[PDB]
Amino acid sequence: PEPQMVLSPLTSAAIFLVVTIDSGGEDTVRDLLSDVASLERAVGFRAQPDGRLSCVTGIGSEAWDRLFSGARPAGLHPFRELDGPVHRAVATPGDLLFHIRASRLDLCFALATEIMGRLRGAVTPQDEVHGFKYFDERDMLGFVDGTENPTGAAARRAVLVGAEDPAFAGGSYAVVQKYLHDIDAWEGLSVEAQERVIGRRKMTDVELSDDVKPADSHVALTSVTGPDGSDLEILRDNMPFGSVGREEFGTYFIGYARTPEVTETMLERMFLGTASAPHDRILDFSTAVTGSLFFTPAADFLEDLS
Amino acid sequence: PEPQMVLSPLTSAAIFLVVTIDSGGEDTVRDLLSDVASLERAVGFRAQPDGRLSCVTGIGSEAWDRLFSGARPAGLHPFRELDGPVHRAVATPGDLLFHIRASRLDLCFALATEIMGRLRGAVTPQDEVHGFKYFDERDMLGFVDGTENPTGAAARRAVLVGAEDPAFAGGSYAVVQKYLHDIDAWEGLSVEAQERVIGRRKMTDVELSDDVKPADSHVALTSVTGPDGSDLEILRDNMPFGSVGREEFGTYFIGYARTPEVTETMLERMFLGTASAPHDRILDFSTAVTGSLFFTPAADFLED
Amino acid sequence: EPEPQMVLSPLTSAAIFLVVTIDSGGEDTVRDLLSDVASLERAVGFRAQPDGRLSCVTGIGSEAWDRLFSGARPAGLHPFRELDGPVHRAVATPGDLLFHIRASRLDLCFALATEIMGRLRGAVTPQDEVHGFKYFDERDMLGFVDGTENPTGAAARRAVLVGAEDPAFAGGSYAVVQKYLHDIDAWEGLSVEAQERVIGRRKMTDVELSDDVKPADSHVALTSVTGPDGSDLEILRDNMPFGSVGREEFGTYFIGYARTPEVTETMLERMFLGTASAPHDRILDFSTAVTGSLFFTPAADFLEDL
Amino acid sequence: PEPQMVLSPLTSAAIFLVVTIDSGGEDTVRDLLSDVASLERAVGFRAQPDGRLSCVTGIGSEAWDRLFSGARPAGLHPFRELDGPVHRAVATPGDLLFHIRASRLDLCFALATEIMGRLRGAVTPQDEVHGFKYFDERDMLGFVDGTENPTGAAARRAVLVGAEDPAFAGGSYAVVQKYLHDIDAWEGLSVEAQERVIGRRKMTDVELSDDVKPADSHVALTSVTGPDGSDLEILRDNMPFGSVGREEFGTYFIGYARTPEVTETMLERMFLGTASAPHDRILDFSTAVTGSLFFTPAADFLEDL
Amino acid sequence: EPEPQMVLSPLTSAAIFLVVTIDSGGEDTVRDLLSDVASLERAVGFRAQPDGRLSCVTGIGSEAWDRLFSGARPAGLHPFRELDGPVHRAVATPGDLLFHIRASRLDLCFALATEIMGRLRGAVTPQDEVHGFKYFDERDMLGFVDGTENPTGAAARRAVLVGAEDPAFAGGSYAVVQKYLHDIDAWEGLSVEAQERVIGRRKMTDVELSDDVKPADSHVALTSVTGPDGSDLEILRDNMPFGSVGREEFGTYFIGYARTPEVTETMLERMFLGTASAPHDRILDFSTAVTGSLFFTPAADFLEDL
Amino acid sequence: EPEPQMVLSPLTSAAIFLVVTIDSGGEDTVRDLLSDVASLERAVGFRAQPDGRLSCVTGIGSEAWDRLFSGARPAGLHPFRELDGPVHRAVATPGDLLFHIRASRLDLCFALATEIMGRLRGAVTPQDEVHGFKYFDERDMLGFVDGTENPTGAAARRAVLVGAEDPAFAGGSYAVVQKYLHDIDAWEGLSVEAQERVIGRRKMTDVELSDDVKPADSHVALTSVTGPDGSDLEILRDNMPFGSVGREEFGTYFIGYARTPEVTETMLERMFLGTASAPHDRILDFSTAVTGSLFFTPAADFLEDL
Ligand code: HEM
Ligand code: HEM
Ligand code: HEM
Ligand code: HEM
Ligand code: HEM
Repeated sequence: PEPQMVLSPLTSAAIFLVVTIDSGGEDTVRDLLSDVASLERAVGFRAQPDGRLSCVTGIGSEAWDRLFSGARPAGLHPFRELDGPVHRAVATPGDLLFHIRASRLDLCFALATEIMGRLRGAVTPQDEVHGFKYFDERDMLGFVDGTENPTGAAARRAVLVGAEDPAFAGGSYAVVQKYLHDIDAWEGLSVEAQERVIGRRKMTDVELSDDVKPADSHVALTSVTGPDGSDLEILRDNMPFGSVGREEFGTYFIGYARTPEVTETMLERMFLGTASAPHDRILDFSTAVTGSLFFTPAADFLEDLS
Repeated sequence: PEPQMVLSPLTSAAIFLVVTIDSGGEDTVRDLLSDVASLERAVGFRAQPDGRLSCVTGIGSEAWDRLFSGARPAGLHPFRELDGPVHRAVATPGDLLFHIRASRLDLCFALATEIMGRLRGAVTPQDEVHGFKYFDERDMLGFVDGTENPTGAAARRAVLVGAEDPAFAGGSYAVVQKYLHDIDAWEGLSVEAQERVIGRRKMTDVELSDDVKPADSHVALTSVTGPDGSDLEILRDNMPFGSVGREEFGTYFIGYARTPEVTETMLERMFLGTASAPHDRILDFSTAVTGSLFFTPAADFLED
Repeated sequence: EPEPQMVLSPLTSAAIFLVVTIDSGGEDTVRDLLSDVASLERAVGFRAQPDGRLSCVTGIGSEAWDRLFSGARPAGLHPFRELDGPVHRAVATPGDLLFHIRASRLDLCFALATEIMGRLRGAVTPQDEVHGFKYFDERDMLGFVDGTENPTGAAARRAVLVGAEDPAFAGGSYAVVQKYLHDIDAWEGLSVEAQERVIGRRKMTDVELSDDVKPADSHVALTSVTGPDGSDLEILRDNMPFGSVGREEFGTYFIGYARTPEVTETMLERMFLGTASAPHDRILDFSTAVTGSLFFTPAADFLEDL
Repeated sequence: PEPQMVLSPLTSAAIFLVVTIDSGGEDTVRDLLSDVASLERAVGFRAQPDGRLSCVTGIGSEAWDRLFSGARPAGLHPFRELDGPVHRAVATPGDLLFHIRASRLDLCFALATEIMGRLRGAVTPQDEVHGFKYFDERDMLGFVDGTENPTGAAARRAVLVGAEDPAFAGGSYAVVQKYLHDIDAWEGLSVEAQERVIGRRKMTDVELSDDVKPADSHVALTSVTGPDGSDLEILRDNMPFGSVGREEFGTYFIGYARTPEVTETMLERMFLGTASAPHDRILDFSTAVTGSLFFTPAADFLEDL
Repeated sequence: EPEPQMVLSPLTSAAIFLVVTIDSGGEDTVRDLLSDVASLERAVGFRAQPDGRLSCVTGIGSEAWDRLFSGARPAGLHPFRELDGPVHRAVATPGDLLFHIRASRLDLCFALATEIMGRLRGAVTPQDEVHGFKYFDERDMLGFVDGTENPTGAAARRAVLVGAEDPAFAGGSYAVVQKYLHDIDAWEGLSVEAQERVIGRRKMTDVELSDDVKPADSHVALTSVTGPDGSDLEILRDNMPFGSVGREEFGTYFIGYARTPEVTETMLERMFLGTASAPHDRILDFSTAVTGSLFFTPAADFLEDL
Repeated sequence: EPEPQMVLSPLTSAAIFLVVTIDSGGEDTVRDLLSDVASLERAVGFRAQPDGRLSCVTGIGSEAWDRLFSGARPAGLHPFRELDGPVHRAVATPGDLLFHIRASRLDLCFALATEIMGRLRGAVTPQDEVHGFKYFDERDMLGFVDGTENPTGAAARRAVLVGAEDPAFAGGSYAVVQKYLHDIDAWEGLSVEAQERVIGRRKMTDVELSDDVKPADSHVALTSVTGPDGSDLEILRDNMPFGSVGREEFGTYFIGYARTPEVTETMLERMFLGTASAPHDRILDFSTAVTGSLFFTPAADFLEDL
């Protein structure tokens, strides 16, 4: 099975586009999905080797049933609202996800324009975020973001559907959440207190010792061992965004995994808490305003459609 | 006189910030003015030499009178609305301009964050535009944009206030206009019809010969000669922007000159027309939704 | 595992194409050089790594093969088949060895070509030498992006490498070369839209024309071929511009690789002889073929073991 | 099994650290080995993609028995001294090797600093070398260095333990030796004479033909064929080092192989010679002052401590 | 107030040299092209800035100047003087117009030479067209570093630009071109040390030989010249390798700018005719000149003011 | 207009600092070396351009100057003056010559230092050799951004280069060197906020502390000097980390250039001896000076003609 470009080289810009499919618009979308690889080539081929343009296309649970009449990926379902004592993870509408990445924003934008040109009249926009990484892989909170993502054989193992669902091998599951930060409150904490929130040193990105690492740190709560005691892993490509005039400072979260169960367990521990921790401390400075789940099929699945 | 970095190396990203100054906000504004070059260094230095971060700071006519006593720059006035027979150039409020450029959007955003943090509670934002150039210096209409800009000595002569206004030497004048395009209409033309609207070939960027160039093409209307037969020139750094979901496809125009009279003459020919040309044909596919005029002082003016 | 030559190279901005004939008695000298050409590639290119991307693909013609080797031949190896169309003609021209030398810069290409030719002096006569250069946005001298629909990854390997259908030669490939010259004055008299009707794709944005407007005699229409089982028959091209401004010579050096020459040959038949819906490829109304040769590129270990 | 970054992309800088483990030092060392991959990601993640920072950790024969219980790598023994008729390959103490590579020296230095801060009080330094390659892949003797290193599947076959030692599949063996050069004597040869020493042309890095190449040239002696005629290969990442004030000009040698017997056979041919060569002529300009052998486990083995 | 042409360019890895003669009646088409050549430079190169580094230096020969312009001539403009020495000669070959086109990539050079010759069709006849490439470590075809002792900065401007001695043509320069072909076979028969004695520098490290052991007939010794006041006389060279492996053509294109041709001419006289202590420059026993022409390269506003 | 040495350099990531004393009888050998150092700079550097960015700046001490030359002396040239403060002391150590060698790669620095030391063998005694490396984001050993407030452009020229006030030495500068050893254990024990109060800038963002909170004993406050008129007195710094992890040596090599040494000396006095508001520079509680010397770096042409 040939996968879509989930395991991409590092990129400094992205566009995330989420849409809903209007009544009667299904045949226009099917035609579009069968052409999306060919559009990615047309826009990116002339800009190699430095443009590094890729699009990952994802389909939600309700959209799947409208578009395809056969079998359904095993793990695919609507994003599941989490209502904890203090923090909530909302569910917002999303039928299609276009996760466009490149080494610059104009390549991302050219691709988006062609895609949405083909879809006009058949879809309704729900969200559009222009992302940009900091020059040292930092997010809006000032911390390095990405360090413990898996790489190589490890990332493929964690991210790509295999034997457990063989008609959908080479697919993945993506969860997306747009988070807005309370930057005034964050910058009133001392460096050392911010380090207890995250679980790693700020300037040098060293993990705090097991003896100092609080139970309600982000790193403690997103660390999960499986039945066999091996680490459970996902691949993130979080992107800063915002608008200085409106005081909007953001992290767009996106996590890929071979089954949503892994990403859903991490979210459960963040929002609902554990025996030792009420919730992830990062949520006292971060509000979720979207939540959607998408299956990203293998590339040949998309090509062989009508 | 040390100028601001009006004369910048080429940049692929930019943020344009326009704000109005709240009543009582005058002292906080003046304090940031005196620090803005120090902030520029602080953000930019550790990302050198590839970041190419600069900030150009401009001040409007009405704001100048509220900030400073003594002399006014001789050409500082509010943007003059143009009401043409078909097309119109609107004037819109603005007291300060921040023109921030770099090789990456994140550097721009960092600097804009620090400036705005210092101004909180003293200003009201009017416009914020994040621009990106396409990888071949093309604009939203598909044409190369920037080709005829002056360079070196010619650029300094065209852009920097000199001996005619000695107190303000090394300053310049900036005119901004945000345009929105009718991309549907534009893409309905043949390439050869588009060429005749701009005045140059699409793929090769060669100027159309004078026997073929229409009187109402953009290059024809914006070509202006002065008394001595010299070309009157400006320096532009137009930037694409937009949003695919709202069908917003724009060009942010910014033009620097040594006196606003040059830019204003070009604008009159475009919007009002001449004897041979009803108006700039680029306007049949471009609507202006802002318009403002600023003076960008010499750097040591700000330091003091 | 028979190691293939570098048929599947990363993107390169420079090439030398060298075609020679082997003189009476030159066989021995040629055999010794063939066994050394992988060492020479390492010697010249190592000290420019990692940016250099220096590779050499060596090719052997049908007549030469019989002169250098005894026993079994590749199943598909014959001389290039002249095509005599009602209007257009594909010529066959002499060539026993092909050196296809690529790199991120022309000096690496030239220095390898000097080592090779040094060793063969007295054994071989030059028939063609072409120094190619890519435009900065992957365009050809006709103004179009060139290479977009080439296969990549596993798809590329399947299309270009000999497998179980001829196991003794597994890991080889077949290369066809033609040098074309372009009548640029006649081309530049067409409107952009008329040019796009000849190729099959939009000029600036390299988007494929819709199946409703694509003419049957366009380039892209005639070089799209499906097999009996409905699979796409694909080749890998690395077309390079070349020329001389003084002599008004503006050219494309065509090179295509495939696992069997039947695929390339079917597409040349379509272009020069036409189908029921199309007299010939309209790209030939502005392009003249002046050379044409067919070569087998053996697996690397075949060459080493000499 | 996931190997360490033996098979690195080319790097222009490196730091070679060799230490011994003091009395009582075992626990501190085991704790650090469990964290080293995490430290390498910590230092290097924010400098990607240009940093190319990696760290290969090696453990010596005596140390292995102090640190771990149970099975031992089959090839793992202390470095074997060779006392030739003219030249000697010495053996010197070393328990742990850190091979730090990157595009720039500061990244190498930052990692070293975090590794050694954790080890302070547990270990004694034996050798610290800051290496820098010349901009055209040349060594201190002025020759391109690295040309015939295997690449790809060829390198994985030559370097990585597999089925012959299944408990330790994915590791490798490393020999290091520090050489000091006599540059004044080297530069007194003509280019042509130097070419005869090495076995390759100096400017063009083309190998001399088998008819010209002398029997005692470096390339001739370090070309070995197995039982089947097949070439025996090692991966090398030799690095220049020195100090202009003390007149120190060096090559730090480092060779990786699936079994030490390949590298040990090459050292025998160089220091003791053959029927047609007395010794490797490179050794008349090059003196070994350290020698140590180490096994570099698969990355998963370290993680699991 | 003088704006020079880009004689003092940054280092560039590609060049095209085009020398043409002006046909009878073509004077007016040439004048109109000279007035547009800066515009053409911008058209081609602007969209590849800042990495492209495209420039064109236009020069005009002595006989052509009197056909094209009326009034004053630059003081040192005369035809190249043939040098007939006892062994080696410097030929004088025809040439009305030079276009020295430089860039970081050959395609930018080609595009610009295409536009120029497109407007000159029917008015000029081509005499020479060379496509130069850099070796990665600034070497020439002889394997020595080429450019080391060129002036830079303030020294360069003083060495190259016409000033108050000829004030109507201030900002101009004088260019001398010679195409050389090398006898590579003979050169490579020398020992490295003997090659060093021909040039006067070490090969590998490019350190100048000390004044006691540097031969008097070494390249460096005969091109080192001191004035009446004892100060060095300098020129600015941008020599470029070129060649064709098939035809055994290994070359250096010599191009040297100076504020007055007397400086370049004294160098050539020393090389070809010799001194009391040197018969001729040893480099000439391995290098044959096949073209020789002299041009005046006006200030930039001189061309556009037409 | 004299030509300065390369005091105003583009940013470099590596450096070698070499400080030697001249042995009795060694004078002539040193003078010969001085007349060639620029030539050696070009020999080593030209083939690596333009990324190599190799430069060397040569300085001469007070006592060495009168041993080497007859006639005039630069007005501000004198031995480094010892500062014996109540707590901290700035030592004077011997040094006759300084080579400040910079490039993008340490190997280029080492190659140039090899040639220079090769020429001086037997006539000089080395006193200090340091190999420096800057961190990827322009930080120093203390983990702060180091260089921010250096003057650029014309202001740099005016600050650093001797002009009309000492006309025979115009285009010269003065260099003060101090090798510092840090107590990194003590440093890393401070919170980030307390380290910010030592330096007087934010650690992550490098924004200067506002004047109401900036301590009077911060490094930035003590090294901020206005002159008679109320103009800011500036120097040009190029400080370089160095060390050895095995011997626990973590250092900053200070070098500072200025047109007259009184500016550097005033800053040093405030650091070590304090003011009415501040006992000493707090950076010295974590920093110990183990070398100290002053040099004149004459104009390049002075060196040439000698
Ligand atoms: C406000 C939103 C978020 C921010 C700013 C954020 C930031 C970060 C940071 C700075 C780290 C440390 C360095 C590293 O990437 O390894 C990290 C680690 C991590 N984050 Fe997030 N995060 C966010 C949301 C989430 C969410 C919603 C999930 C899961 C559904 C998640 C999963 C993880 C995981 C798994 C790790 C790696 C921990 C480890 O194994 O060491 N994050 N996050
Ligand atoms: C409305 C959106 C605009 C777009 C998309 C646009 C685009 C262009 C393009 C594509 C060129 C040709 C290449 C070049 O020399 O840059 C050009 C030239 C020019 N534009 Fe615009 N332009 C716009 C607005 C303006 C306005 C408002 C003014 C003046 C006030 C201006 C003044 C000029 C000038 C002076 C030139 C140079 C003409 C010459 O002498 O060759 N443009 N512009
Ligand atoms: C004394 C310092 C050493 C220096 C300066 C040095 C230098 C070189 C040079 C220039 C080459 C030629 C190019 C190449 O890398 O292929 C080379 C090749 C080689 N060296 Fe060394 N070498 C040293 C020590 C060693 C040692 C100790 C060994 C082995 C124990 C060794 C094994 C090899 C191997 C196998 C090759 C490749 C030979 C081939 O197949 O052609 N070297 N060395
Ligand atoms: C076959 C043609 C040529 C080749 C391959 C060649 C090559 C070289 C080389 C390798 C150098 C030493 C490094 C450096 O560039 O400084 C050199 C220097 C020089 N060449 Fe040539 N050259 C040629 C023709 C010429 C001609 C025709 C002239 C003058 C008309 C010339 C003038 C110089 C000058 C002035 C130097 C600088 C000498 C000094 O002051 O150190 N060269 N050339
Ligand atoms: C241990 C030695 C040193 C270290 C680690 C160090 C580090 C720093 C840092 C981080 C800065 C702030 C950013 C900057 O503008 O570059 C700074 C500024 C400065 N340092 Fe140092 N420095 C050291 C010694 C010195 C010494 C010895 C002097 C003078 C004799 C000096 C003079 C300055 C000056 C003038 C500034 C700029 C102050 C301003 O105007 O903003 N420093 N240094």
